[PDB]
Amino acid sequence: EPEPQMVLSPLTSAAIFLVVTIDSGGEDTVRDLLSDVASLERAVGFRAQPDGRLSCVTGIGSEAWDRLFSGARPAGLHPFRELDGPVHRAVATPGDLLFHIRASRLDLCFALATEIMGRLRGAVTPQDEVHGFKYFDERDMLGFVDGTENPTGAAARRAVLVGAEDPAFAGGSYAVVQKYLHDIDAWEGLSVEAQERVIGRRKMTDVELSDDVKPADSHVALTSVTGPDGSDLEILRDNMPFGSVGREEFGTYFIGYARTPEVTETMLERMFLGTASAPHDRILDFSTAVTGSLFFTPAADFLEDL
Amino acid sequence: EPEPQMVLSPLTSAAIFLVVTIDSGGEDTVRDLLSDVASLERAVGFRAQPDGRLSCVTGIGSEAWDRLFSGARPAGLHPFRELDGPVHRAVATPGDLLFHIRASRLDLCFALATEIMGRLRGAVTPQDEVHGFKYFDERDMLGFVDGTENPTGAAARRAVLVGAEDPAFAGGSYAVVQKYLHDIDAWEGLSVEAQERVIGRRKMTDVELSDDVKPADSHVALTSVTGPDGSDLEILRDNMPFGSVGREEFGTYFIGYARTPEVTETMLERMFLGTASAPHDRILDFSTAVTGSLFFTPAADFLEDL
Amino acid sequence: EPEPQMVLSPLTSAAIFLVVTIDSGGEDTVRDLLSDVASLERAVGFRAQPDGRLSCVTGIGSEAWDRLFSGARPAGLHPFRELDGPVHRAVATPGDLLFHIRASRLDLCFALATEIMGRLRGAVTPQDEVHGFKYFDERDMLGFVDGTENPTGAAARRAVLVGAEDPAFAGGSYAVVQKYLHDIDAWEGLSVEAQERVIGRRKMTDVELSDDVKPADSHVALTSVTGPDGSDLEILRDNMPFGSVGREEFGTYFIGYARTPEVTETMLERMFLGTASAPHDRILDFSTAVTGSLFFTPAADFLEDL
Amino acid sequence: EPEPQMVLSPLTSAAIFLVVTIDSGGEDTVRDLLSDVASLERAVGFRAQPDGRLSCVTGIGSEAWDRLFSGARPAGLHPFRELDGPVHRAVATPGDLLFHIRASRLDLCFALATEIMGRLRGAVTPQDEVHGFKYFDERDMLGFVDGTENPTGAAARRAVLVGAEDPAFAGGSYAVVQKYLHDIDAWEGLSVEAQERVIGRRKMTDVELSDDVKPADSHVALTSVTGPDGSDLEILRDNMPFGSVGREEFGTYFIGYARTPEVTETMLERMFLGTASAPHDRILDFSTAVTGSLFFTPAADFLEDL
Amino acid sequence: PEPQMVLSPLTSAAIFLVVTIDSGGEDTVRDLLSDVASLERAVGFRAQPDGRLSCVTGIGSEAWDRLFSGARPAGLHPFRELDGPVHRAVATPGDLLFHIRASRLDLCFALATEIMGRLRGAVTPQDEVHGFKYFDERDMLGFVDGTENPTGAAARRAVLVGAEDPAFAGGSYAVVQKYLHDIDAWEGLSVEAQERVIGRRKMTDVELSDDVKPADSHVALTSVTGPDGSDLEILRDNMPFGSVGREEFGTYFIGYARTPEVTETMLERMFLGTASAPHDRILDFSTAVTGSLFFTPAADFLEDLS
Amino acid sequence: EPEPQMVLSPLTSAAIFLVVTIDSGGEDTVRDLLSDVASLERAVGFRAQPDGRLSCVTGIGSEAWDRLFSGARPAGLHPFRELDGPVHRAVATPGDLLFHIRASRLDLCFALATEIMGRLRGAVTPQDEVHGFKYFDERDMLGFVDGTENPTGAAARRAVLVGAEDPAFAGGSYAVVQKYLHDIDAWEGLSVEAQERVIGRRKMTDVELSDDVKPADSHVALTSVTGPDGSDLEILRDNMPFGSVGREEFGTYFIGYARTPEVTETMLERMFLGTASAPHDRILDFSTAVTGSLFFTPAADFLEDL
Ligand code: HEM
Ligand code: HEM
Ligand code: HEM
Ligand code: HEM
Repeated sequence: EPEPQMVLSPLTSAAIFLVVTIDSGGEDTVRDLLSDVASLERAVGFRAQPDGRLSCVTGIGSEAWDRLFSGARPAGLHPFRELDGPVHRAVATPGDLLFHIRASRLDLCFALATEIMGRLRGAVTPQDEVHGFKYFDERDMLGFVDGTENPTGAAARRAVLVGAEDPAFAGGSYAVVQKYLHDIDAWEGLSVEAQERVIGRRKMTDVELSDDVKPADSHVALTSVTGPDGSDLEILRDNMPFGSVGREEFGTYFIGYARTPEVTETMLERMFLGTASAPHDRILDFSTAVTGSLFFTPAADFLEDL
Repeated sequence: EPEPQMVLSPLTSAAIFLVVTIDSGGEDTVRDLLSDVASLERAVGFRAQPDGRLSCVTGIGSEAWDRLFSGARPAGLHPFRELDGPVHRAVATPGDLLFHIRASRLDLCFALATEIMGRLRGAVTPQDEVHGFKYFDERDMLGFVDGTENPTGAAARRAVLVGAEDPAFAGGSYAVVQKYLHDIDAWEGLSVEAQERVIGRRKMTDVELSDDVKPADSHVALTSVTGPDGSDLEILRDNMPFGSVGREEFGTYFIGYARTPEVTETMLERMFLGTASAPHDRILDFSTAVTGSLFFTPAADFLEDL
Repeated sequence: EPEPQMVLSPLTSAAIFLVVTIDSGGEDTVRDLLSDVASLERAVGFRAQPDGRLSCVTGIGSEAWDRLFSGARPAGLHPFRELDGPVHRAVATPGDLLFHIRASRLDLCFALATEIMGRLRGAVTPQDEVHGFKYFDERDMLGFVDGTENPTGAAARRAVLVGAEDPAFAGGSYAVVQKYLHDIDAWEGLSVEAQERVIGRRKMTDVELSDDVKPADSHVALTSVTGPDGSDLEILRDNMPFGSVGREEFGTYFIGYARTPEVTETMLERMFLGTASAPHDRILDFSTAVTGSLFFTPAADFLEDL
Repeated sequence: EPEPQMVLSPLTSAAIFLVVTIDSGGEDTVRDLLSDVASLERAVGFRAQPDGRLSCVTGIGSEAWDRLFSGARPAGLHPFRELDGPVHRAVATPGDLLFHIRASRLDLCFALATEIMGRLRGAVTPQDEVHGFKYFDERDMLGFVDGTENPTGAAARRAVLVGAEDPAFAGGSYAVVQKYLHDIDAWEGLSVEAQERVIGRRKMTDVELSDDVKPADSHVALTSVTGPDGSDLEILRDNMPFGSVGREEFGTYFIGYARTPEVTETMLERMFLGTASAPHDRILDFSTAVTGSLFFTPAADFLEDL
Repeated sequence: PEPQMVLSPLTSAAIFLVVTIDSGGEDTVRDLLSDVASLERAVGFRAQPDGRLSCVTGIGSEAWDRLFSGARPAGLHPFRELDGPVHRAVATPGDLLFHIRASRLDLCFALATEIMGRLRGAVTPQDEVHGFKYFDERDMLGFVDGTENPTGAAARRAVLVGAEDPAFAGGSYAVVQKYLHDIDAWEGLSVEAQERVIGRRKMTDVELSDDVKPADSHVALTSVTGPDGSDLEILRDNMPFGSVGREEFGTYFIGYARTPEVTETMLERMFLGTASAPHDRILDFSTAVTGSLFFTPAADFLEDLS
Repeated sequence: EPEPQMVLSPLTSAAIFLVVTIDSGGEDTVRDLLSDVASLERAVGFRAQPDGRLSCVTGIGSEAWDRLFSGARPAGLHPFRELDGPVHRAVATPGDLLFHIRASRLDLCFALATEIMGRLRGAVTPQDEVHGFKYFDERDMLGFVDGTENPTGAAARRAVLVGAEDPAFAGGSYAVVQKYLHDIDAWEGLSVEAQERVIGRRKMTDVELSDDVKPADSHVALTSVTGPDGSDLEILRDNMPFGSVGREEFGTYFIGYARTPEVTETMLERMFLGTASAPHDRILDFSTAVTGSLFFTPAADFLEDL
């Protein structure tokens, strides 16, 4: 009845992230593609069963939603909110549609992106394209294991999927994306122990620092948030490394899924604006966000029903 | 909760299909084998975990049911209905038991089949034995990706498993088998574009032709059927290639699972007898059915407790 | 609702079994460690996604429970009961905590064990440590496939997890461990046929001997038990081989999970004390138990909510 | 500098053996296929780099040689010699061309066999086609590890490749094929220890029996032959299991390569005709030859030069 | 003389880096060249045995004169621009080539990062391409690409400098060209028409017969026979690359040869044509946007530098 | 040409090191086993083709050589020379035979060791048995990638095989073994930067430290040796981690192969006794040798010919 898209699925060794804007007069072409995206994913993906693990998660931005559909909107859908901190800024950049494409091989991702874009040619303008790759033992460009504390099982379901709070849109999710570029030269000037105090975990072994030693402005400290009832508010991250050596571009493509954007936005506010105990997240002293967009990823049957 | 046999499990790289008839006075031997087939599957399969993926699905034909069992019969169980179209015919051939054996390796299939047939020696007569193999990127002998639109998840369960409409047999399914031989000489004389018009999908990329270009007598058009309620009727297919180059035998072994045989039967009727828009399915111009049988595959517990 | 530990997960190619006692005054250090074991499991295991398959099952013994926790006790928790047969004895040995660590590679097991033992230094005393390895096609040191008749799916859940009969501890299980050393010299003086009569299955093919020829004092005969309800009583076994060639140590590390210890204890009594028709299990003529301990493995959330 | 065909390559998981005779008028078609066979092998094989390991060895029989080529003949090429022993017979059957096709997957073998036979349609009559498969840990249908004592490295080159003794044909080899069908019922009536005596090695562990225990009519004893120079005479065997359970067809497809047919013929004589100390090879009491043919497999460059 | 890894096969990932040496950057580059093999080992050893990381370093003609004082490789000269009537092969700056391959992109990226870290401020990047395997060794035109590469001793003879230039024995010459394809134009051809452009069957990769193969097909024009009569061969490690948003669908051409004359002869035939052919038809769908020639010295040459 | 044992082959994921002494009177049994060790290796190893990678290198100590054999001895065969430094000592411990067993899986190593020791029972006394395992990305227990600068190709052959300097023993090698235990508590007290100064390489990335920063008492500095004629003296190391968590045993099993013990001894003297610039190798401040033995590993044909 409420079949979600593959928002709960694990990290893979390859990804493509595509973000586009819909041109004036391109809505009908988009709606037609949306109704077919599941068929296209199967068309390509079936060629590589059992090990291909191809998926595509399609998201739709707030303004786009109003152009495409009449009737109810998801309760939490709004444009990404720019955060202008005293030192660091989280920019909002244009994006109407997100395609988060994952597989165990880049070819599958590329083949599917080709089919999607082929259908949208002349109706959309590309805003961003990133080809992500796994880096060693699930490391990011800063050299730390990245994704460790993601929720799993029932916990992930509860953290990520819209439920009875917005019944018309149950099985959907909200995705926030941000493309970060790192200052690798600066970061490499820190000792490993200083890097560990920025993140909040040991570098090689990935063991969390004890509470008596973890700084209040470490990344793990600032992105740990408790809800009304003492429980952790969780998001599901599918961050991937990307880059270009000749351009000195060493990045993290951030994508986080959550059942309400309020959770992800709380984490961002703490990072960028800081708290009474932390000026800002120290990870931002080595990381610049160059995109920022929010999407709603509907249940799969919503897109079919078109 | 009734425990199904492995009728929902995916395609594998190797398969053995075995169809036998039960000789007069063979019933007791067969019943004792039926009660042991799961333990035989584990005895062989356990040797190859975790990657062996050995399974065996056992089906029983309509006439055999009546020789083996007193009491309730599955509601949809009848002999395969011969279809004598104007040009093409779907023959009915004898078969009392089906063993649908799958694994990631042929040795495991062969070892299990050996143990089964050793127990049935003198009680059964073999009618058909086919050793199927994966062909490139999930292709069939016509060079097309085959299996793409199979249901998955909840949809597959709904489509395949008997439920409350026949509660004594909940968790069962119906399998139809047909062995097809292809005229490869004739097929390979067609252009790719002509072959695509026969199937209804692009050959290399496996993308479905749009509705405005897809012929009414293409295979995909004829095997797409909407139910009374406008709901699509679905089957689960585990087709495998087979052949012998020296005898010019290039085959598709068709096996389709469904909650009721009426669904599969409607598809065959459309293919063999045609519609208002189509004389018959053009695939049949290059494919000849040489067997045809219908089996019920009971819930696993049913076999266990007999 | 309650999340079990990974007690239902399959065999892997590597394991570490670590049994320790809690030293006088070690209680608080152990409680802090128990609250963090899942975190540690993730810290190490995430590095090896997706194929590492690291898990850790943590068990607590009867005496230790009382030292660590106030309030309710699991209903079936008691010290391992020594069985002093006429010929063979099942010894009870000290053990307060069990860590059953599994992965597809030993390095992941060793890394996690290192992190747990580093946190427990000064608070526990090691009692046994075994590094298990897969031996050919899931064989044990006697040369027989080992694990074949383990329950799977729903039958496993039913057989292993505590439910509404003890609702405060639902999602838990009971583990019994015994380290066995084999007399391989004596074993290898037996013909294959004689070995088959000891075990109750064919050696190469792992097919069960038929009821006609299966000895009453065979291993499989004695460990096949039914309730007064008539159903099979099942346990889940994760036995691993281990050894040292220079010391002539050829071993089977037995670990069996069950929803109540009574099931496993019944099997042990049949083995060591025999039945009307069998003096004891013949496997014990070639196998000596040198440890014996019983643990409760709580639901995951019990440990966390510490 | 002559380039051999892939006669020194290892065993693979899948094989196809194809034997055909050349029809009246078929010689030109055959010579054109021979000139292209390496190019066909690449055409198919490159699709599955790095792991497909596709190869084709092409052999030519004695009578066919003379129909296809003028000028010199290989020194040792003659028709297979039938051996009519007092109990068992090594039969000779027709065969002009051999294709020995190997890969890690059957699809590659089948695709190459399809391209080959497509070229040859109307010029050849198929005599035999077998699809071989790996059986557990390099076992044959008798349950023994099969291939152990094959030569490797320098020793294999010396044993298999024609050298200065026949310089115009240096880089070639001689292949003897025999299809054997086994009496599995008779074989399984022997204890394992009796089977071990027949073969001359331990069944499970593959360790050779000591000289003190090994019978003179054991298979290993009879196929161990020393030359006049005290030199061990060696062949390279690529035999594969095959079968059909319904037909009770459990087979060994024997293929042995050697630098001269006299080595292989000596072994056959010892097996079928026996020695002073053994009437015949006991393996033949459970194994019946139903084909026998001898081929020369030229250097790769010889075929290309056509 | 130890060659660099120019004979090694295709891998699933590659990075191609081309840089120019800034005025005054010569000493830094010499230093790096002396260390490139130690960097390769430093990264590569981490992923033994399946990483397959390699780096081949090439030096252009102008750079050679700037870096070294002694003799020049006899064939070393700037890439020769070809201005054909319709199509042009452009010559673009490039002093150093790093051709980095592995089974995973992370290893490629890590090594590139270390190389470029050492060169920062001494070199200017000219081109960086991240190549990926596309299905069954296909290129962006949908054809299997690499089939007729030489192997074994033929590859060695075709690719490595020998006695004809003894001071440079073990070296090779690499030509690179980055090509972008007009996929829209290409996809408007029938498959049959595309086959006539290439000269091989699309799906099966079988060469067209010499009757059917057009004179202006790519295979016909790149098939070159020397005075001798024997085929002139090169070794190609072409990789796909692209960007879907930018409509960039590319083939990164790299071809290795013992003398540049061979590759240059093929280029002349393609762009300038022959008696029979105005130009290679593949160029109607393919534009070269880079063109550079490099000498890749023996490994000992680079190790022995100041 | 003498055929070496597998002394040049790469590191594997699993290893067993077995060191025994020969009891008085066990010489004949030992000689018989030495003549069979290659047959035993094949017997087990063939079961796991193609990926088992099982090998066994057999070494003989100086005192043992003189008990087993008569006639000429290898020129550099002597007992391990104890090194009594001011601070650190390298002990000499008994060992007459070494079996260095490697495979991709421990079961294969264990099965072969079982067969070898089965044959030697009652003739030998075990002295050491270590079961080594790969640790992450080729790391040792100190957390550094270990094996990076091993020689490969021709350089490896030159460094490790006896040649014309001792022609009767050409194709042999010398192995030195030392079992090291590490003081992990002390090591973990160092910053990563301080550990890098002890080793001489970067910890995560395995890049060698610059010659300006690399300390003179770093491990890499002291084990880098040039000969009188300017050549680098190299050894081939197949070190493996081992340990036991409950005993707080974290080790490195050192094994180095070289064509003369003089190279390995020179390295050891520099480490333990120091140089004009370094008191001793800083690695020894965290590593204690607990065994030390020297073996000659003869050419394979020497063993076979006994
Ligand atoms: C510059 C970009 C980023 C990098 C390189 C990065 C890296 C990391 C690393 C290494 C960890 C620790 C291991 C783990 O549990 O994944 C972590 C944890 C986490 N990150 Fe980030 N991160 C980035 C941006 C973000 C952003 C933008 C958010 C939220 C809006 C976020 C939310 C989190 C959360 C919730 C955790 C888990 C904290 C916990 O409960 O322990 N991260 N990240
Ligand atoms: C010496 C230690 C042991 C060895 C080497 C061993 C070996 C085996 C083998 C080879 C089988 C047959 C294949 C399979 O179903 O797993 C088996 C079955 C079994 N074993 Fe054991 N076992 C040992 C100890 C135990 C112990 C201590 C128990 C219980 C307390 C146990 C309970 C079982 C059960 C329940 C079965 C399945 C019987 C059936 O239902 O068919 N085993 N074991
Ligand atoms: C757009 C750029 C190119 C593409 C997509 C391309 C594609 C192909 C394909 C599909 C084949 C047939 C299969 C094979 O043998 O690899 C082929 C063959 C070949 N190509 Fe190209 N190629 C390109 C550029 C070049 C260039 C620039 C050269 C030489 C300077 C070249 C030399 C060859 C050679 C020598 C063969 C083998 C011909 C034979 O002996 O059958 N290619 N290429
Ligand atoms: C105590 C335990 C030992 C440890 C943990 C260890 C560890 C290491 C490490 C991490 C490296 C750097 C990476 C590489 O392998 O190239 C290295 C290099 C080396 N080690 Fe050791 N080692 C040990 C003992 C020894 C011994 C006893 C010797 C010689 C007798 C030795 C000889 C070498 C050599 C020759 C190199 C390469 C130096 C170079 O040319 O860069 N090691 N070792």
